[PDB]
Amino acid sequence: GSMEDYQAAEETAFVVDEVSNIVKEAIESAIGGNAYQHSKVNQWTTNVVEQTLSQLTKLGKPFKYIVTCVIMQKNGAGLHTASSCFWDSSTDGSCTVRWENKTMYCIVSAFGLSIGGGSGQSGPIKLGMAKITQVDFPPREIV
Amino acid sequence: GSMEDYQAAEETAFVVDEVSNIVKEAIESAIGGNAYQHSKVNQWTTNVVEQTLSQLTKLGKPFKYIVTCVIMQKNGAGLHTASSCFWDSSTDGSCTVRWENKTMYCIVSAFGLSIGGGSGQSGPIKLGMAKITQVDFPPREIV
Repeated sequence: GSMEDYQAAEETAFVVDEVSNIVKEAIESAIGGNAYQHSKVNQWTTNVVEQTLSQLTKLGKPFKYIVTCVIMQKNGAGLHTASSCFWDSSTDGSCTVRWENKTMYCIVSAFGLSIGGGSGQSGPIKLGMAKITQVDFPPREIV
Repeated sequence: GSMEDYQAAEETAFVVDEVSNIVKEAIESAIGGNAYQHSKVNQWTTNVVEQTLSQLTKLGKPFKYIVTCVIMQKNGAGLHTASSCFWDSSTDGSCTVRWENKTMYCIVSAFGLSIGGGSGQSGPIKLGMAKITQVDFPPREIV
């Protein structure tokens, strides 16, 4: 088809290295330098991404974003998650943020599916392949 | 843009009601009518979707499909999962498959992001909105 009739601007396209910082500046803004807390990270990773993931979509281009987040407990309660996702850097848009606590684990992951050619990053490019991403936190082992 | 210069065929486009059956015909093919088992469902939901999700992608159109699967245990081990996905039927492509066992839980979910106009389903259309989808299987309650 005649996609060549139009184009897209690389100056309005976002980058993974930017999105990976938008989450920190938004979390630390929500914290405001308050007292050191553990279970607060659970309400922060949810409350932040709630507006932040919406905001960074606007700092980039309009496309299908998604996120998934997994709140485990080191107290004794974990499971087998299997994620048929793929890592991409120059190929496509993907990002992720990992915030561990004293006895809790709060890990959020993001996939920004973009086919419009939004590229031009400052960092080096890396050729390779991607495969299935399983994630299992075993709370114990077999005796 | 000049997208109107080309088109897409609705006769090659898949439907959610079809994909929702491709999983059963593939699972029961892998079972072959063998002895009744519990932990087998875990190897079946993984092994099937491994080739089946690849196959139904070919029975439809070439696009970015993803799946996520969450294997819990009713023995005492569950967690807080939070999925910023959305349900769609006529708007976009989404499907999901739920296989519970005696003491185990095996739930797989799928998102088939398709903007090419692949529609024309046999079932009725339903207008509405979609929101954030949390998944929490509490193994106990607070005393």
